[PDB]
Amino acid sequence: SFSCPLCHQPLSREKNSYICPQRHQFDMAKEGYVNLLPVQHKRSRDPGDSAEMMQARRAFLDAGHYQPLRDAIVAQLRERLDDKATAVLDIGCGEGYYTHAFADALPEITTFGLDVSKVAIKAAAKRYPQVTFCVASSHRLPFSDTSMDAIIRIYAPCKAEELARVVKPGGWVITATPGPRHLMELKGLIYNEVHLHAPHAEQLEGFTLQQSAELCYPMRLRGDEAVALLQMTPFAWRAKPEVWQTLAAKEVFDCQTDFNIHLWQRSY
Amino acid sequence: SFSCPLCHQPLSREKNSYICPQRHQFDMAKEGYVNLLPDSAEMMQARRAFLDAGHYQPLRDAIVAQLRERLDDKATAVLDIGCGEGYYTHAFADALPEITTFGLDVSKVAIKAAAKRYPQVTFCVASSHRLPFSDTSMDAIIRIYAPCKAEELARVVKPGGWVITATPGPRHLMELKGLIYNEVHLHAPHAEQLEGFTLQQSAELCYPMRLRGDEAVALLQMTPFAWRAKPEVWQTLAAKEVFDCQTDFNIHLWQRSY
Ligand SMILES: C[S@+](CC[C@H](N)C(=O)[O-])C[C@H]1O[C@@H](n2cnc3c(N)ncnc32)[C@H](O)[C@@H]1O
Ligand SMILES: C[S@+](CC[C@H](N)C(=O)[O-])C[C@H]1O[C@@H](n2cnc3c(N)ncnc32)[C@H](O)[C@@H]1O
Ligand SMILES: [Zn+2]
Ligand SMILES: [Zn+2]
Repeated sequence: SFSCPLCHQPLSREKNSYICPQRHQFDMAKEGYVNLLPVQHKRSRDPGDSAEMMQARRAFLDAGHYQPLRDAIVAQLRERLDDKATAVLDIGCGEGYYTHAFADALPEITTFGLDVSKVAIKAAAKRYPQVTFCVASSHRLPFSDTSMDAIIRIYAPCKAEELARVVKPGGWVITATPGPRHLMELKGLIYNEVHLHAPHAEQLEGFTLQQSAELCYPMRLRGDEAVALLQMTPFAWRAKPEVWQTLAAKEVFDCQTDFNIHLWQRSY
Repeated sequence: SFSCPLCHQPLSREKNSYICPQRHQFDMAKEGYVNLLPDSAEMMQARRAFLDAGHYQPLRDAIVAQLRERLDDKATAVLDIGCGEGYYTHAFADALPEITTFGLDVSKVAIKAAAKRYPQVTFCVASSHRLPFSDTSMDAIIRIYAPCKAEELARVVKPGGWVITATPGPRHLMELKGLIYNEVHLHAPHAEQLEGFTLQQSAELCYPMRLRGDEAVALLQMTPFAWRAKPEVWQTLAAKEVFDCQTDFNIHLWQRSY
């Protein structure tokens, strides 16, 4: 039920191509995703998130350190969605560590994983068949209005209007971002005085906060795992050698995680 | 000296904004920079950390020379392309106290930082695609590692004006890329040419550096080949208390035909 990245009209499908009323065709890569981006802009980049690191976030998550969060969302959905659900969408579905679990937990429905990392989507789509992965910029969702029963937003940004447009009325939106104390001990190894900042409750014109939770728990990280984790965080470069030397030789590093989950309904 | 990102016409500077005979709105932010626009912050920051540690001071030093040496009493304007957060621009601005030093970049976060830190430089945010200035207004345009069609170069530059570019030479950061390369081959970068301009001087500037693990990491974060670096390579380099690598800077002094 995609929309045309270009004319924004329903994408009708023929075998393995998507075509819109005005003859815009998008083919499916051999793996199964649907590229939906332009032809040659900014694709050329300044990564940070290229194959190397994707394999990291991935390899890190495959240790399930974050599974609690997935479990939380999965159950969250297993509950709100009724038996009249057709499909859910996962904005920012990276290589789909989280999404494939949602799908495996919602068989009767179609699971979509949108992300903007071609390299990521490729990896996802190849590993997880139970998900229809599409590759595009979510500044304007690649879906027809009122087409989704729920949308999962795990730390990936999005506009309110698009939420209102794509989500059926009575539908859901589930968002999860880091909480104040998320990964303190780590930030504790590199900052002058660690400033945790108290997040203001946000709002989605069009929805209703039906539940707000917090999920905090401690992780016993091994040397590598820690460094690995430090490696994929905004501050990584403030870590002076000493930090990495110790953090890496550390038998067990202790770090707590604090995620902030939300759950709104698309008003009827 | 600006030029409408809209009607491509002159710009009236009235108090804290600019407009033309077109009701086209472009105002001045609280920091002093102007946005004529129709990476992250941790890096603009990590970059500035590295640049301020003074490892590219030589480069800034030499370019300043070029300027002090070529512009005369009649100079007035001097645009810097890709000015980022002002690390080099301002240095010029000082050196040239009689002319106006403009600094441009497409990075608000970065521009803003400089706008706020370097007051002796009129900064603005826009693309390098079409220079935000009127024809033949600049007396010199500095272009350290920035892209810019030679046409805009020629159009905005007063005749007999100058263009100073700075780009990586054959050996630039060898050792770095030597860390993330099976084969150590990266042959002769050739012919940067500027139609409409006549090369007046070419210089190379190579000197060794003694970087600290994090400095190396930040530098690699500024490098085009970074995306190739494996994790083990990032962790390792970061752990090294002292990493050694050379610099290879090519500098061209182009003069605008009369
Ligand atoms: C709210 S937490 C933040 C994690 C990290 N500790 C940090 O400081 O940014 C969820 C993170 O998991 C990652 N994520 C979400 N979906 C993913 C996917 N499908 N594959 C790989 N990573 C994913 C994102 O980088 C996101 O920031
Ligand atoms: C002189 S450095 C050479 C380092 C280069 N990244 C390398 O591969 O070794 C050139 C880089 O610095 C940027 N630059 C010049 N001035 C800057 C400023 N004031 N703030 C941020 N970046 C700046 C250029 O646009 C370019 O990306
Ligand atoms: Zn179309
Ligand atoms: Zn105009």
